[PDB]
Amino acid sequence: NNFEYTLEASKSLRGDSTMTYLNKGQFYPITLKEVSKVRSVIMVVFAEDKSREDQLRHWKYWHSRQHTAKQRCIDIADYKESFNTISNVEEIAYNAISFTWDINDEAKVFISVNCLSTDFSSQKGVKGLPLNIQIDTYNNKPVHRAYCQIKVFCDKGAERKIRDEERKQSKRMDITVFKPFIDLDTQPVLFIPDVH
Amino acid sequence: NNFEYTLEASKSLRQKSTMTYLNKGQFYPITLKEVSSKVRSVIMVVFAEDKSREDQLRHWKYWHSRQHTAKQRCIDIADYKESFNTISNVEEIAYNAISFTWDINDEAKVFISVNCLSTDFSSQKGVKGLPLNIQIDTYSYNNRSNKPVHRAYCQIKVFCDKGAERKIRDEERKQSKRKMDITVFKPFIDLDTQPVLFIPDV
DNA sequence: AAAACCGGTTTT
DNA sequence: AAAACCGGTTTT
Repeated sequence: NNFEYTLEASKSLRGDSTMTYLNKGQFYPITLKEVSKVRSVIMVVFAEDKSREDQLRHWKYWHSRQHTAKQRCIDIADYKESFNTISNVEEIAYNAISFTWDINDEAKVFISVNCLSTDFSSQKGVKGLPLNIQIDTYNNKPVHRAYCQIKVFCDKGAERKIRDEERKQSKRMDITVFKPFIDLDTQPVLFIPDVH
Repeated sequence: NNFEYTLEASKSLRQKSTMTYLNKGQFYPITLKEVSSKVRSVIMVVFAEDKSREDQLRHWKYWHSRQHTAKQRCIDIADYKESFNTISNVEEIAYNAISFTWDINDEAKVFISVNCLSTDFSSQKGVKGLPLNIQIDTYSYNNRSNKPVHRAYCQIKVFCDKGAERKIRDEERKQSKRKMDITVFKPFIDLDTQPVLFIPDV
């Protein structure tokens, strides 16, 4: 039971960990593949600290400053070409989306992150928290687990960050493969859980 | 009856609308003198672009709400002995207003710090800061009429840390390639209008 | 102390 | 769509 998840967006160059830059509200194509209908859950969580006290503290802070209470941390596009490969789509939480797909057919979804990396601090001129796109694939534990470290920028910030990086070194590659996670028996924190 | 107020700090050196840059919490020397009798002057900090009392209080209340200390004042005067020599009856009538009495025949010097940033009025990130005004109303004892015989202001912007000096460098290096340190207060004709006061006291 | 970093914003 | 502007922050 081995899997390979793929995110297609602008990727950084060279940093020793995986890094991917995304735009707030912009949809990105995620690929699901294994080497029997299985259920996978795509989530957005923090990377540096996985303590439930601190993560929810951030989420609660972010949600309070949001203009819409209905606004979700993560969204999936209601595109028919996505709904062809998957179904039984359920939003179990504001930062979690669950759906069922088949192994024999490669699954494609479109995901957008609606929170900025800087929306967790009131400070001005600061870097901002790194985020993780975690996909759990579930027979009450996942057989496979992977994550993808990202940073979300306002407007078209993701493309600008690439330019600045390219001019740093001054003085295929658009594909990001999810990094597998060994720990399976730990539960990820969920912000405002639904569908009990 | 003519007056002259003086602020010694970093001067804009730009459009030639004089503008002066200050650091939050840093004291600056203000000079008060009359040219060709104890008089009372009030030094205040108010907004420049919009003077509606509803909006000014809206800004101040926003700033005050984000402050770590409720006792924190918009404007402060240094308890310096060389300052208390030229003035007296120092009273802080408001969080953004300080009143004191001085004599004409002796030049008055005080030390003032602004404890609010120009960007502390918006939650937004990466935007310009609001312009502020240092307004000095001078109420005469025999003239009374609850109105200043003279009025002047000084348009300023307050920067974090040593930001005021940095803004000068960027400005100095800009006009270098392409395109006195003393700032004199600009007099104001309208005297019978009342300045906005945040949390009035006394 | 001056200069570079950071990213939302604004300009072009 | 690619760079400049802005100012708090960090680095040197």
